[PDB]
Amino acid sequence: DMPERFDAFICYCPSDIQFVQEMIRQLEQTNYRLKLCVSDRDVLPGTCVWSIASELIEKRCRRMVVVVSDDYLQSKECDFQTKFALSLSPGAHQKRLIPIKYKAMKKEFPSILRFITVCDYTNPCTKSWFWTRLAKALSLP
Repeated sequence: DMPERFDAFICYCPSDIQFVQEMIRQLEQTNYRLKLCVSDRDVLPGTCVWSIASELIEKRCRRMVVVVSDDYLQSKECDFQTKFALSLSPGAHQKRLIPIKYKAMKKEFPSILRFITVCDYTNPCTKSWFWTRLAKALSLP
């Protein structure tokens, strides 16, 4: 049934839901069998993701995937993600946050995501086994 522990929480704003659906579906098709959660799984019919209470995320989720876009930068989710990131010990950010950009942006990354490496889905050179390498990163202890 519902995991007590998850490989990742996926943080995203509603405007980006189509990418999240693609992402979860592709991750689910790798061999990695990740436990993924979101705030509300009801808006992601067809996937295996779980809903989780926001106050449990830091305790129960090894990492947080952050879907970054222009719309995200203006959302309520980005505010929550920023508070979450700031709660982490310096040096913990690179390990526990995985930002992912899927399309062009007119805006710069938020202060706390600028320094960490980004997963750039738009980059032609990432095109090799993209979802498998992401799954691998998420499975790591």
